[PDB]
Amino acid sequence: FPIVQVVGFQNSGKTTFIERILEKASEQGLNLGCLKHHDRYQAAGADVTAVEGAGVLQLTARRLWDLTRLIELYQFLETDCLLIEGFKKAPYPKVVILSEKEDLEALKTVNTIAIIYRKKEHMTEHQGLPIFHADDPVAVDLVLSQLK
Amino acid sequence: FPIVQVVGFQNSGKTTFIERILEKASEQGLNLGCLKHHDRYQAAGADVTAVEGAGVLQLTARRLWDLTRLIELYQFLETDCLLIEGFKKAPYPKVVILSEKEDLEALKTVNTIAIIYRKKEHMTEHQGLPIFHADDPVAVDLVLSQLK
Repeated sequence: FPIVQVVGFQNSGKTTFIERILEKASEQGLNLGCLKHHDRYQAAGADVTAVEGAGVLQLTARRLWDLTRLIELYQFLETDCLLIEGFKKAPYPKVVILSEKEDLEALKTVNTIAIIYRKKEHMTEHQGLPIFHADDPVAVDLVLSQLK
Repeated sequence: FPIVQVVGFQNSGKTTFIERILEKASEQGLNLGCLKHHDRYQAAGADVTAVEGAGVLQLTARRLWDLTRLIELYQFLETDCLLIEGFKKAPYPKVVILSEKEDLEALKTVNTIAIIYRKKEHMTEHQGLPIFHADDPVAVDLVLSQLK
């Protein structure tokens, strides 16, 4: 069940990058979920509430969620794979967006498979993985190949 | 996995009735879901998308939903039971809200366990089940006992 993450400080270009990836996954018919780390007065009493109609479910669920259970949920709704924005702490392969060379420090994490710096001229050469410009299409293609 | 439905034309008092039921289920610690028959530009490309943070999941999922699969979903998120607004066509026990005596005709369905007429003085006596006024607490208590 392939998984790639996107991690980066606020205003790095994360949701544009993700957007580009999801658009290109539609074409290709790839069946890919998206998860972002961050009925009305029904909720003002209950825990798991939802609306459904014409093939779309809108669901709100108050649980003690961790990433593992969220991934099981995605497996249950029968997606092929998963794009995650955030959960830096998770073990899954991830693409790191840097606004500044000194972003990579506070973004402490494993299984980094690429870096999108955001202001390219700043890039001290970094061992062990490929480096792209933010608008480089290979970088969105790199993510899709890992998602299969 | 106990199930009760609430069915009735628009503006019968359905969501107030449900509200009353859910409030009283909170007290009692009953663990009960709610389902109503009827990330943003992430959706503008993908099918299953979500946001999670501080223990609440907000999920949107484009599938060919039918009631059976929605109930499995509720079983997976580990609710004890389920309150449904709508799906008149489903087999589950249901409470019917009538605004007018002639509402019961177009509301064609099985497994009706009670009627809440809404303008009580109109009630032709109806065989085979109990009859309440809209604000009768026994009627919300009747639903809770069936939910256990």
